Amino acid sequence: SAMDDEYTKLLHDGIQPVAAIDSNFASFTYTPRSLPEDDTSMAILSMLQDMNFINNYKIDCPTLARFCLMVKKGYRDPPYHNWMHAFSVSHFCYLLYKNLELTNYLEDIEIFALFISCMCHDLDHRGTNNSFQVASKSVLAALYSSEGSVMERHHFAQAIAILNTHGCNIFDHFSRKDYQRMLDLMRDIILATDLAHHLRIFKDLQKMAEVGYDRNNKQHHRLLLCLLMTSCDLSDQTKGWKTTRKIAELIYKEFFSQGDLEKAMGNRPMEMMDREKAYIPELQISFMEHIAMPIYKLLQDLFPKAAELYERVASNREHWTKVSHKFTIRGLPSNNSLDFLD
Ligand SMILES: Cc1nc2ccc(C(=O)N[C@]34C[C@H]5C[C@H](C[C@H](C5)C3)C4)cc2n2c(-c3ccccc3Cl)nnc12
Ligand SMILES: [Mg+2]
Ligand SMILES: [Zn+2]
Repeated sequence: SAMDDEYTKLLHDGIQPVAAIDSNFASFTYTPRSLPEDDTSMAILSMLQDMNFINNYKIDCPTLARFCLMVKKGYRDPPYHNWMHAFSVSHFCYLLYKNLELTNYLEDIEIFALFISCMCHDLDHRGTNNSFQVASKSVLAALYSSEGSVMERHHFAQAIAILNTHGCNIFDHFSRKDYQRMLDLMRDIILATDLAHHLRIFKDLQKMAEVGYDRNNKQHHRLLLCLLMTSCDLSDQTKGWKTTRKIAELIYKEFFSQGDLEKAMGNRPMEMMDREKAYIPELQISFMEHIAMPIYKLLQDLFPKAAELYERVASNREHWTKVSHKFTIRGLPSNNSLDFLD
């Protein structure tokens, strides 16, 4: 069995120092997707160690090793919502910790919950969104459609299922107040990854940024966790052009695959899901203008050291504008043929 041997090394070999992973591993300029997938579970352990969670919370190391592997194995392989996404999201959480002084805003246990939630937040994603669950009358919709955020409720339930798996509950020694607290936080944070939810609370996020963060305000803690989570989720937009280009490719591969299924079901996909109608440059520009840039603007507003993240997203949006003309075919196509018009 592969996993048990991967577990045996991961447990008995020792945890690699984060600097050995990459000299810039803790920089906002580092691209975690550069790390070979076979190195990612070790890197998760390294980050947990470097953030001092393992020591602070006295996490059992066999339990933690099993948990991390179980979480990795809990992702399928659609083009975008796979383990490497969850890993890069978690890595960004680690970046926020190393670069922004979260401990001035958040309790230790909240920061811990944020990171674990990042690892788990898209568990068992099938490459389809919430509307598709209802449209296709999936089992997940049958469970959760009356509450909404179907996929995110499922991700959370899957995280819980992993914790409830023997030898995997990294929290089982917690006091009952802390155990209850961690699971409540995981619920809130994972549910916050539904963009419908972000869009609902965006004005509360603005109000908070405008009046200024109040560490004595429990609502401010909740709101900030939501914003940080979303910041991790979209953090591919904060790297270089190449990262944004590739991730747009993975995203639309996934979207158009869903759209193809919708057409087979006799439904009209959303424009952005329809490979015959979607114009990727304007769609990506819309996403960056209406969703990604405001999120990092808020992040910068709350954390002045996050300024570079916003300017990076803004710059990447500019690049989409600059390359948009390449989506128009000028001259003949590469094969010198107009056959494709037929
Ligand atoms: C690069 C990139 N583009 C993205 C373009 C579009 C959408 C997207 O779901 N847009 C919306 C647009 C309106 C209002 C809501 C609900 C629906 C209608 C669909 C959101 C997401 C995009 N996205 C994400 C991402 C983040 C969280 C969950 C799922 C995903 Cl896919 N991560 N990266 C990207
Ligand atoms: Mg998700
Ligand atoms: Zn995600």
